[PDB]
Amino acid sequence: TKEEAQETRAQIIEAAERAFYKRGVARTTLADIAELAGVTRGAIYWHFNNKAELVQALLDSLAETHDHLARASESEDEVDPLGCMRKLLLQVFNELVLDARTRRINEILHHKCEFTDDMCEIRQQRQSAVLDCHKGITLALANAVRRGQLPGELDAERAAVAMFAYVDGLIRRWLLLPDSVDLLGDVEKWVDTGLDMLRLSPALRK
Amino acid sequence: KEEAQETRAQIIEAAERAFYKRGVARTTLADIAELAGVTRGAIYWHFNNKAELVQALLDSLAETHDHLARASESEDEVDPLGCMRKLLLQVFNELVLDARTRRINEILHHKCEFTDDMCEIRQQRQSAVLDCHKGITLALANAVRRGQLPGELDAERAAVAMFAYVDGLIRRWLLLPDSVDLLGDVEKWVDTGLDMLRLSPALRK
Repeated sequence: TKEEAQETRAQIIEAAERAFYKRGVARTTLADIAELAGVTRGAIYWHFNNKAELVQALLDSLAETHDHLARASESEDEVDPLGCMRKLLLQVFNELVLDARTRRINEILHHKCEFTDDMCEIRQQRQSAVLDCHKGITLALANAVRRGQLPGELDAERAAVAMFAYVDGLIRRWLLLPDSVDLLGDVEKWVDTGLDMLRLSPALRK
Repeated sequence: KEEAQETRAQIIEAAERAFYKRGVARTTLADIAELAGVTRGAIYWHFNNKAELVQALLDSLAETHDHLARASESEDEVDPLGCMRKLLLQVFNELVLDARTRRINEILHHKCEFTDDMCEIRQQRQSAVLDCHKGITLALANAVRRGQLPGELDAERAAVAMFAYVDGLIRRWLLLPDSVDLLGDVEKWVDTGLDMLRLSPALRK
């Protein structure tokens, strides 16, 4: 009845994430996710071609929550684009630490999903995603410079890589050793340590 | 006889090729033995399970940097901060240049799952990071003492920040080599990371 297909998909997705978190992506099959989703076998192949399409869905969903701050950080009309970036990072960290779903998915993508020459689509998927994410980050920086919020001579793309790298690295750290990083208690410091890298670093300028 | 030393080297060498090509999850020791041209008896002599083999590749990264790391960790070293810079340049150089080191980092980052069906994997990376962390913090506490980093700089946090950034950049470079002239701009990349520690108000107490 249409709501069926929609809820069945979410039912697959939510079970892909249980399976993947437990067994890793490499040895979990579509068929195993279907049996776990309590979904008639053949169903899973209507909603997802391979396992990679299913991992990509998990990764795309991570973007939903942050679309608004992200899209604001990227709008030239935006008044406080570095202000939106800041609140974006805050939120990314808050969700990471607060949201079981979000954390599970990051743990899957960071620590439970091999890139194989076998399943080439996985790596490629990640590449395209990190590249999209990079375009986004570079824009917002470009906006923050234009508004006089970042150094005028900042290298927008290098500062983006720098920034993504520190955020991506911190997330992985916290996922591996949670109790070494008060990610939530000290968010502001963590977000600011990084934004501090972007507006105060001489290396990062041209 | 220490001919054990050669066959062991050919197992490890073969484990890199197989884990790299096929990932850890579905590569068996019997798979690696074949590739290594050794017997399953031999491989299982040297390695009880894959988790020891992976641990082997992991452990091997440290060797090259031992001197430069011990240097920055020495309270008696005058330029602890310059040792850490030179150590990071070295870390980045080896990654770009050394097929081996690249393949191993690639295996660790992109090709090796933490599955509690193999919990030693995760537990063994936790240990190397917590160790690596005490080594970074010492390098920092020292450099703060020699008037190289702020006096009020939260050392343990700086250390996490430093590590995240490096780890983050290495992983970005493996995923997308052509967006990080890791080797041509290494100094810039290393210094972007120092600048953060030395210049960033947020990292202070």
